Amino acid sequence: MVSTLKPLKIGKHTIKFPIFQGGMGVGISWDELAGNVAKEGALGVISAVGTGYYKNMRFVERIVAKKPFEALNFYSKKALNEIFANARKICGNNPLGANILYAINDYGRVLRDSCEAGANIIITGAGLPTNMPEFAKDFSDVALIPIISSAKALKILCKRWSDRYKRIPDAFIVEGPLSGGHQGFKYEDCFKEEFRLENLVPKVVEASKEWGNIPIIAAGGIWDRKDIDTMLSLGASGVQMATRFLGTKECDAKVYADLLPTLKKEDILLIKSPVGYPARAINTGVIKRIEEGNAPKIACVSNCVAPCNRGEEAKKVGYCIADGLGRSYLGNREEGLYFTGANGYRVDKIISVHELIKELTEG
Ligand SMILES: Cc1cc2nc3c(=O)[nH]c(=O)nc-3n(C[C@H](O)[C@H](O)[C@H](O)COP(=O)(O)O)c2cc1C
Ligand SMILES: Cc1cccc(NS(=O)(=O)c2nnc(NC(=O)c3cccc(OC(F)(F)F)c3)s2)c1
Ligand code: SF4
Repeated sequence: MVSTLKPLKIGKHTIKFPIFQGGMGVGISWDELAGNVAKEGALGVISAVGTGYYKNMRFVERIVAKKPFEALNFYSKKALNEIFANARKICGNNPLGANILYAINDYGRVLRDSCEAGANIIITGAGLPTNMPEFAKDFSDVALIPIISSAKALKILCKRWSDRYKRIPDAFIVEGPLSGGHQGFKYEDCFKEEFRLENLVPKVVEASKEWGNIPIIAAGGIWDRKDIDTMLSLGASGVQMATRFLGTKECDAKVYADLLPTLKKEDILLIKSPVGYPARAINTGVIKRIEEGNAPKIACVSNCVAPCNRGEEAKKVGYCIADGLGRSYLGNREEGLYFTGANGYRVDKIISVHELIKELTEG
């Protein structure tokens, strides 16, 4: 209950602790996880990706081969609405974010859906989101947060936003190469010292000074309060963490509770992705099936991401990311796709969100 961490302002919103639970798709950070995180005083973040899978396609208009048909159903507005409402049954009006990647042609629709669902913050990476305010202008109080990989991206985004909208971002998350999910770095660059988070944060904070010290949130490989304190000492205003929350009871993808306590370091690796960025995965499920010659068939139903071009890149890399992540949410160990941060092997227990926040914030 006693902490020396200080509340963090993001636009017009305040969070008690300077910690974001990072968004995780598909079906990983929905209502149970994000609601309980926000209940604790950190930023809970609802993933807006693949919401058509929620409660086994509760809210889709059309299904093909047990998949949400095309992007209107893969990014399901009614599912998103119910996820936000169920989160707020837990956390009330405590701030909540919505995470949506940029590499989708329906980006604006899903951003406005997130706002209309009640999001207080929009977080967007996997691209250079130079036009978030275009889609958010009917919702003036929703704070807007790009995820970036470099100080150069901060400068470019601030200039484009300032010139076009007379607005700059409310915060930036800088994500490093030890993160879960996709990496904002080429595979080779993921192992270079120059791209370590401890080296990125000073440069991004220095770049931020020119635009009035927009708060910088450090993400990727942050495990405990020692790492939080390091990142704050380097000029970050807060941290975003996901792998620790991936190992909590309240995670909405229940498979992880059984998978992480077994997970060995040598079974974490970077793979190719139809999104076009390296993804950090667990060497299990669909990955193993591909190597056996038992790969699930690929035929684009959900049309989840623009770089894939309706199956072109999925066929080249060997797997559909929408199908695999949906299968994981629905419980499929044999054919699911599973992501993790580099630190995933350090999960031994599955603990509650409350005990995790206590660990991270006490003192
Ligand atoms: C399983 C998993 C799924 C993720 N999915 C997303 C996602 O859909 N969108 C996003 O912006 N980041 C995603 N991430 C990145 C996290 O939000 C976060 O920035 C990163 O994992 C933080 O590093 P840490 O896991 O070491 O704390 C994902 C991470 C994990 C582990
Ligand atoms: C600028 C830049 C570039 C690359 C990475 C970062 N860093 S980042 O924005 O924090 C991210 N890290 N991992 C991410 N993963 C996803 O977006 C993702 C995960 C699952 C499903 C999904 O949707 C589907 F199925 F593909 F349609 C999308 S995004 C920042
Ligand atoms: S085939 Fe490509 S675009 Fe279609 S759902 Fe799969 S990964 Fe997404």
